[PDB]
Amino acid sequence: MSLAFTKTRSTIGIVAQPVSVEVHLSNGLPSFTMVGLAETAVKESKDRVRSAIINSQFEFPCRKITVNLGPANLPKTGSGFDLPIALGILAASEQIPLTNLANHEFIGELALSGELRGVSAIIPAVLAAHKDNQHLIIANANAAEASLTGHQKVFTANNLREVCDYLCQGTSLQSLPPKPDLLLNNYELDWSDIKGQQHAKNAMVIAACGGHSILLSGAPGSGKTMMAKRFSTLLPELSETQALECAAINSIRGKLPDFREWRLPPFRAPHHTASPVALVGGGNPPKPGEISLAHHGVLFLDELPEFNRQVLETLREPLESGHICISRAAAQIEFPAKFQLIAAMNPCPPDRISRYLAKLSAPLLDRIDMQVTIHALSQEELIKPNTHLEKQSLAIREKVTKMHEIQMARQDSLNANLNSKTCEMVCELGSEEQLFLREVMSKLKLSARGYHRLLKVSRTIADMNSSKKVLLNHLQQALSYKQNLH
Amino acid sequence: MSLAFTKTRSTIGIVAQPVSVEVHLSNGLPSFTMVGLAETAVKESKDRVRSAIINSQFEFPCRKITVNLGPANLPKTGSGFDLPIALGILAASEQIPLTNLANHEFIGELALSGELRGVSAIIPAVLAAHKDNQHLIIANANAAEASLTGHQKVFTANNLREVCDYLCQGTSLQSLPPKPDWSDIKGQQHAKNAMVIAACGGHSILLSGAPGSGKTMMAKRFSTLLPELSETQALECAAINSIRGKLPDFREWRLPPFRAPHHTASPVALVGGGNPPKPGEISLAHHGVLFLDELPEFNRQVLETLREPLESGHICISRAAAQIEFPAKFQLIAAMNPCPPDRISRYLAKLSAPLLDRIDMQVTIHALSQEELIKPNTHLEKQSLAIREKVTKMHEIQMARQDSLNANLNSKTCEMVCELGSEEQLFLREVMSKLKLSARGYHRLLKVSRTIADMNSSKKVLLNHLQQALSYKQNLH
Amino acid sequence: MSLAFTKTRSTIGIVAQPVSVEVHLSNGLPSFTMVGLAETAVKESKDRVRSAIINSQFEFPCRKITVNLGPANLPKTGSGFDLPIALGILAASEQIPLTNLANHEFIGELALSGELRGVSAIIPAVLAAHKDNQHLIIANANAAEASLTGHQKVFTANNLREVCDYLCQGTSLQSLPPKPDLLLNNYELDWSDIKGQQHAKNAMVIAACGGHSILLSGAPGSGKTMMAKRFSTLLPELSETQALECAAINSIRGKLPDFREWRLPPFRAPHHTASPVALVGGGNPPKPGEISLAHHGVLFLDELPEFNRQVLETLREPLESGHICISRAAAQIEFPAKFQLIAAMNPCPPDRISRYLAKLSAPLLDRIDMQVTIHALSQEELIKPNTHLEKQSLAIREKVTKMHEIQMARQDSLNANLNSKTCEMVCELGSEEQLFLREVMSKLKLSARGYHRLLKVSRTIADMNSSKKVLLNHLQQALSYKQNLH
Amino acid sequence: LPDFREWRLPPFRAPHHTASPVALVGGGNPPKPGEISLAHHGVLFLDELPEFNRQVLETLREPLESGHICISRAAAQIEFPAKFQLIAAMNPCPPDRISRYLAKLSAPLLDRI
Ligand SMILES: Nc1ncnc2c1ncn2[C@@H]1O[C@H](COP(=O)(O)OP(=O)(O)NP(=O)(O)O)[C@@H](O)[C@H]1O
Repeated sequence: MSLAFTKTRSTIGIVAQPVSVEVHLSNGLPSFTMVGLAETAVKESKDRVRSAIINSQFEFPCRKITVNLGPANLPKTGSGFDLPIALGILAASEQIPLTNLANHEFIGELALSGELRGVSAIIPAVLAAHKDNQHLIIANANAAEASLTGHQKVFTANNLREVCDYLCQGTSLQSLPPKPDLLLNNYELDWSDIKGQQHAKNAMVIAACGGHSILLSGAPGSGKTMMAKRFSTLLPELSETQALECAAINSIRGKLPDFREWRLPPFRAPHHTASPVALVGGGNPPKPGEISLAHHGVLFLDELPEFNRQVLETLREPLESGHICISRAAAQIEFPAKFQLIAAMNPCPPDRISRYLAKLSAPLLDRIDMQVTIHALSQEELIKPNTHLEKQSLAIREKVTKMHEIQMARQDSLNANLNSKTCEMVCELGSEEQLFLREVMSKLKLSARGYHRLLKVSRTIADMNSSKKVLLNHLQQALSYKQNLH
Repeated sequence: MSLAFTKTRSTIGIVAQPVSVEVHLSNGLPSFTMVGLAETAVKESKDRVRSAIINSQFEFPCRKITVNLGPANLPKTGSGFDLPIALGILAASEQIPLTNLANHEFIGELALSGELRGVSAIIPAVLAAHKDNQHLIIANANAAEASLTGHQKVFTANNLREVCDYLCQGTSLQSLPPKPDWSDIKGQQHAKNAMVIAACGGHSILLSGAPGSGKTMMAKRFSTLLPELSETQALECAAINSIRGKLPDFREWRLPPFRAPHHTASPVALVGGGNPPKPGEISLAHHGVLFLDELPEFNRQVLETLREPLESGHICISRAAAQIEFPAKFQLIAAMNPCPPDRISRYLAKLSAPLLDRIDMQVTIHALSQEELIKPNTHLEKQSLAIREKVTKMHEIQMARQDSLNANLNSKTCEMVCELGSEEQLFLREVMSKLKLSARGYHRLLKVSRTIADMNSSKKVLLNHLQQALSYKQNLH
Repeated sequence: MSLAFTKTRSTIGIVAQPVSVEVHLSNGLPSFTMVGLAETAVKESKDRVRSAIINSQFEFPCRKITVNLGPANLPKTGSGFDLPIALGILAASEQIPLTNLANHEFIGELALSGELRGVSAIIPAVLAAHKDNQHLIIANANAAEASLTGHQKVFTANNLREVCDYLCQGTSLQSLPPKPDLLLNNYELDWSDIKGQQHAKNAMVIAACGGHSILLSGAPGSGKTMMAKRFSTLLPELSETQALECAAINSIRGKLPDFREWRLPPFRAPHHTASPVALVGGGNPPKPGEISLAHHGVLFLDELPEFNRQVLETLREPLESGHICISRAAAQIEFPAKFQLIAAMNPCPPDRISRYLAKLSAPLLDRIDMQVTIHALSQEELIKPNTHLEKQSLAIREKVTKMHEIQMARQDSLNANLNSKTCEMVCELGSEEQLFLREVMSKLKLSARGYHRLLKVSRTIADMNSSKKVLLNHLQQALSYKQNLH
Repeated sequence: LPDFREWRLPPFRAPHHTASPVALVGGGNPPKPGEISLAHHGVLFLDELPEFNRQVLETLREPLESGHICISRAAAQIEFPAKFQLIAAMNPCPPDRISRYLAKLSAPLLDRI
């Protein structure tokens, strides 16, 4: 009397639902029955698994094989269930040490020969396996795709016999390949570049250290895009989970989604024309928009006012929710879309000014926390090279990490996501600072949101100098990052 | 003799219809036949049940097994029938004494090892079992979801052998494990003043004003003004939640739900549900608050359907051969924009049908002045609790007068309760001369006046109360 | 060992995905259990292969047979699997030396006499076999269709016994037909048919030069569809890299009589009623829509306002990327649709004008680059006959080839495919040009997208004028092709 | 059956203008009496008459005159009694737009009112 239990994943989409494979060997006539809403693609696993076991010089039981793909309420649309089933059968026949199986998760499609074949949609599987801290074994054909995850806890095999010998004799199998070291280091940006615009640089630094969204404004060719691409270097390095989640969102796009290196916080910048289906959602099938590839990264609304107002209105959903459900029909998918927003606008040179600025999305413009002006450096100043830049990016990055730790000490929310109650409770806002606020806002006719965003920015620059309490100088300097338009 | 009975439950919508699985062992060549309308997930239970019985060291009968899970006309879809069928087979073979399972219900799907596995959407079955005064044995994995009832007799087990020993020798199963703001809105004055009596009287309210001025903030705050849900109401809310497969919060099941649907307004997601039906956004707000953010942006059709449950408390939806109620009692809140001519005329023409006209109350929000915006939160004295006590006593007196709130008063009842003495009648005609309110406008004015009259703890309505009530009217312009 | 492999090709859409046929012999009771998603083979091929093997005097195995058709997640429908399965069975029974199959593909269906029959849709298999550098053996009847590819290493046997002899004895089996030649002669249509429409002709020619999308407007009967019908002859001749792709796309629908016009670009002009499924994508196993036939070619859409809005919404994806990636929610098919788009419309017949203009698709108009108003011919111009027979179409085609060759000697895209930044750095645009362009943009409310479109048209016309840089004269000339609607 | 006390009171029905032809009249695949049939021996109320679609109003003629509706599944024909009394409501709105608005009213249902 014996039975075996084996674990695998069904990749119905971004999520990887855990699935338990169970085999029981009755002493009845040698049938092979499958339960658990097995589709045709998997209900036909019988003969292929049988031949794979036979052709690997194992013994196929002459007994009533019963297979259960739990849970029974969800259909098994995947195809990689074959290797878990074969391993379960071999374990039930006591040809394998059952003790080792408890810690391992298996995915694999086997040809009739017993050699493995690579299934599709493996990135969500490895993400889920890592989050569950399970040793994952997959077909060698998917090692190239698995490599971009940067794991050290995933193993690949060429044939079922190799998996059996790793289980028994500990052959350790072929691990996934080396690091993608074939790249240009420092992302060719690092920091300490951009010779001019000192004020814009430290404004960007404080925005990065916090979580504030910042809108750039200036003349063409003076800045914007350069600072935007440089910003990605200041954000702290992604943990394993964030990198794997970015890989999962990239993977559903199909193919090898992009061999543009990895593990850095993604920068996305859709063109202002684009489309509502490409920026957000997936339309008829479940796909993530560019808003979602920016998850744990930066979304750059390059030339903001040319965007469609409806898309900008939609953008307000996940920026606060953290995900944007796509209620297409009869079902929906989450697709997390939390990102550090950055925007760029051109002031242009009468009625024309209002007629142009009327296209600005007021709800999104009000949500954007920071604004700074970019001056042109003129053709005369660009001739002189960088002249001893003395790269210092690591200090600023560690400052970012320490600042985020300081935020987490109070609450998980960064200063940009603070509500009014928590914001007011955090800034001690002494008597003199209160009088200063009343004076300056008597001077400047701000609204409620303008007042609260000012408080949040002031608190951020207060944390810039390790001050438990805000001071008048902090608010005075933070005041320079507001007063939209003219 | 070789016949057995076992009660269980099947879920279709909110109601957990009773199901009697019946096992008869014949004497012919062994076979496993199942009868009664069953989705293939149910007729696939043969192998799971056989393996579970075998691996639990019982004896699987070598006889004709006929399983009837009646009634025959009701289709069975749930995966939970594995445990009832296993217990029926064990009882029919007399391995388990029959008398022990008389007043019990079994729910759970079986893995091959005989371990019980958690099924989805269990809570309605728990409620039905409690109502029918039956013991309910469930898989251990469902203990977390069933924990939001505090009920006894809900003993849960990990594997089949535990249940077998419990029935045979009485070994105790595991009991179910025990259970684990209005502030700010600076200086808004009139808006919160109106919203307080709106909560008191269950009235629907429409807020007008510029966006980004506290409308959503106050709407979210409105949730804690309502009283805590009773035990039955909280249980029903947990039941409707359990259909969509989540109960991750705790500490909050007693508070009324709050939902803010998006203006995209996909019909099948906002209301009702396709396939085996699922609760919509409207039904998730049961006993709670439904906030129609940006009312004019909604399409006509969804709100036209929504008018019916607003007046009836339920939204009937049906497949070809079914009929589902899906209770949807909720409180309505909506928002609109005053606009800065023909453009404003078409804007107000584009409003969402005569659903706005039967909204009970309306209030115009004005932007905060700067000085109250300065005022630090040194005025943080609690205010939610006292207003909740007011509201609780208010529902108490309103229910004592009649079995409904002032919002749900029928035509004759409101005129019978709102006495409107000669002094008040002498006034109403002059404002019916300054204005041209419809019959329903007059009636909702009367309901609001009655609510305010209660607010002053008055047995009768007075002229001052009607004058105060008149301010919270005059929808649009 | 009772194991054999046999590679082959199957196609959905244009791509001919590789498929590995696997045959395993077992000692159990005689049966033919085919596995892998098969719609016709699973129930028809297992019968034909038996008779084909028997009647060719081979020994059919008196043993259990399991046949695995490659990737299990990919549904397969081509009938030509009979020959691969038969050869797999023969190799598994060691009546054929399995070592010789290492570098070959097989395609064809077997009659009961062992004779091969011509399979449908052979061309994509030939293309895939060549690019994979694989010897391809096909039915004799398919020689005429495969011949247009002209590739070596292709053999067309008559019967299974001939293939067995070639594998065992290496006899020269069959060379390909002797490469039918085109010797292109147009002999039809020609640009000379367009009497009197000087402006429309020059606009049409420079639109061909720049690959721009062009919209025709004006009174009916001015020659709208005639312009489109004659446009195709001005495009450059398709190379084999393009001609083979177009032939593969066309063969998917049915028949292929192109031969002499086989290298000319194709032209489609669907009527506005149509149906979305026939015009784009298709049911059944995926079939190509009316859009995909215009690949590498031209698509004409007269009566644009009368199209149902679904078509005009969906056309954005292929018009941008050259592919549609249509999906059935089970799989997605790329279905390339690289084309040049020509539109035609009547500019309105009161608020009826407002409704008529509102029914226009802005997302399609947004990248409609060229617009020209065509009047009805004048009477005195209509009096004159043709009076000359110079076939100027060839000269215009030569001009188009020259312009496209120079553009490809520049960056890898034509003016039409240039983005904003590439369009910026391509054109010199001295100070006088910039200031005059700013002045004209002040005089009429063109957007930045219209600004870039005008710059693209100006670059095209300047290149046509043999000018090294864009001048103010070229901007003045290009301005006439704008001001859509009154 | 909410019955035994109020059953003898003649039925009342008020279908919404959205509804569905298959549920308002007859029933798909397994036959089931439509919402028109429930008003039998009672009153059927049609608020906002013009907003109904043409096909349903065309089919309304058959039960009004014959007292019954026959639904055909092409395998057999099934009769559902539909003798009822009809009450309708409509309203004009602010020009010749009034003329085209009233033109939407179904001609052969209106003359049977
Ligand atoms: N009276 C007030 N007291 C305190 N904070 C307020 C008040 N009015 C507005 N706010 C602030 O305004 C923000 C929320 O405004 P609110 O308009 O309710 O949300 P919203 O998302 O902007 N609704 P919408 O305009 O549709 O986007 C929060 O930062 C609140 O702190």
